[PDB]
Amino acid sequence: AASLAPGSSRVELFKRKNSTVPFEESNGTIRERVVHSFRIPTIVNVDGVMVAIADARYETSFDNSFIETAVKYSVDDGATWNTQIAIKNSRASSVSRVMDATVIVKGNKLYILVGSFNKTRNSWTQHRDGSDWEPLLVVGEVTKSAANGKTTATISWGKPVSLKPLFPAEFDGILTKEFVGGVGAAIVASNGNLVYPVQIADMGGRVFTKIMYSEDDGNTWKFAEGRSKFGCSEPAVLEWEGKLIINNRVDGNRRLVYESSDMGKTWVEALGTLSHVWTNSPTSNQQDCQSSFVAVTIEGKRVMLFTHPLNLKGRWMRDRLHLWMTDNQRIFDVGQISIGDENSGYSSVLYKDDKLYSLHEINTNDVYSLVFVRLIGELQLMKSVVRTWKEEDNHLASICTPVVPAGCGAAVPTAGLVGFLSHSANGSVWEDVYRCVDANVANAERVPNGLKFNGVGGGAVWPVARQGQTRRYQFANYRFTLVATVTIDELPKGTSPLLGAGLEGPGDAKLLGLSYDKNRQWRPLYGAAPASPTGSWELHKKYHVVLTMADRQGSVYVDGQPLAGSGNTVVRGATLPDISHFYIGGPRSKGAPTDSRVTVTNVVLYNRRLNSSEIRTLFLSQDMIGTD
Ligand SMILES: CC(=O)N[C@H]1[C@H]([C@H](O)[C@H](O)CO)OC(C(=O)O)=C[C@@H]1O
Repeated sequence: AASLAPGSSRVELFKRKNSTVPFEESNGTIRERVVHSFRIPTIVNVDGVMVAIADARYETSFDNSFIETAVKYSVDDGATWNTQIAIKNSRASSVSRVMDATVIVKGNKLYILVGSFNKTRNSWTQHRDGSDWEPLLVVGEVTKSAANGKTTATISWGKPVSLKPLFPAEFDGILTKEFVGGVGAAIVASNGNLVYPVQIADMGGRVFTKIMYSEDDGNTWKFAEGRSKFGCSEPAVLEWEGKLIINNRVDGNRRLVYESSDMGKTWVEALGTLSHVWTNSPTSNQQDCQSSFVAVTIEGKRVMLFTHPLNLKGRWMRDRLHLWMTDNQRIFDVGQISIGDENSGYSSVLYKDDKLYSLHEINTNDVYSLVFVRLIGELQLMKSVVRTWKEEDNHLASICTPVVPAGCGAAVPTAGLVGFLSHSANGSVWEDVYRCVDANVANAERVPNGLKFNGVGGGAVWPVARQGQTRRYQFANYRFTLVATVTIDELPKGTSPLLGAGLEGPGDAKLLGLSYDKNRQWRPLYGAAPASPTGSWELHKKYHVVLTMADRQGSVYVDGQPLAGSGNTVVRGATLPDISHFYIGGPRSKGAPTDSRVTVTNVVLYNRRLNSSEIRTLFLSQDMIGTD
């Protein structure tokens, strides 16, 4: 869906220059005051109560203006709401502000962390020092009760506490200036820790992120030792399989994602999963945007939800907010949750009592509202995809493979299984059994579990960099295993392509691949080295092919055994390769008029290098995995 889905709907919950908030004058007096713009949305669930948190930018939408933290809460899933000012600014000047809320929910408590400023008119990373700033922590307590039938709630907000005295003056050399939460919903780890991802500006104005956590419900806080590269900001964190996953805003480049198994002490870039998948615009050289990043359980499966604008317009327009869902292997684009080509921006997502919602910005002429969205259609699609994933994984995991010489052998490998091209194919499309990334086809005829190629450019292109803006197979530049069953149907004139990974760039370069020749020999291709012939094959005979790439090394297996040359380095230097696509057969839209006469079935893709036992299992069970 290229627009908020059929069945879904929204209301303008925080309405620009319309909705009022109970502004408290210096004398305790209270007056309902109109607010120019509502920005920086977060929506969470506290003990069955929806709490929507936001910047109330009273006079203008500008960052350096008079702002307070507004809250709207509901006990009836959005039928009705009450409004509060949860956090007052210092009132030091006409630009005093409390802003950019980051929120953790634990039990009936809300922990809110905001940046507080008194009088500066320029941007926080460019301040001369931290004198105008304070990081404020505020705790809110939700209390329920019920009239005759009807439930009601109140939220009591405490006095802000400055965490500035807890901020180190330096980090491993780095002289600190200010810090603020990463924006949005953060978490309680499974060990009960309060975990805030934060963004830190150093004196020279560099930005980087770290984890600030509490083991005692907010009494004390610690800054973990690890950090992101410089240039990361507005970090969002979630917990996945015993690790923190930190998803960073990165202005002017692709988004960096890190993992930490030790509560932030050590960070490692998520090169084999999520790092660099998402970005700020088609060309990636634009201002980035905040993203929500939340772990949920759908149809019994744990998954991650990620939101971000395509920003086809560029700069801060932030049009076309999308929602993605991933289980750390497959990444599914649920679609566009904003409407048409409206400008959106910062966002929040929440799964509560089996219903999906979003609170996000809409922007016309830099006057901003927050819409509260019921993601009905989206959730239906999501549930269907999750069921597809569980069902195929369980099916493959349940196959009885041959016992090997030492009831069944080891399971058909499913951990790290990203995509699968098998039986379903139609027109110019070879369908991903996992419903995320299809392959594009030309000059093919359907056969059981795959395709037979015949004609110029006969073959399939499984896009990698060619996915474009969002690169869901970006992991392959770091490591992959590509598997397939093949037959060579006709002898080639000289050398013809069968399977591999192509590289972006001039020429027709390959990272790793396999070709075959007129002498009936294999020609494995290892990076840029001369592809010399080895071995022997026979026309028509089915062969199992596996390509593995990890640690910048490449191996090619036929029938479970490595071909000569395997284990060689395929890429040099430290710059990640830039794979354009995986080719199957001899696809082309130009260049040599390649016509590889081969039939390929059951092409499997993993985001790791499979071990030798796993490879043999696949070789032994190849007539068992097809979708039929
Ligand atoms: C404290 C502050 O300025 N926060 C603002 C943030 C920041 O300025 C930028 O990340 C440069 O560091 O930008 C944006 C934004 O719509 O992109 C909204 C935040 O309110």
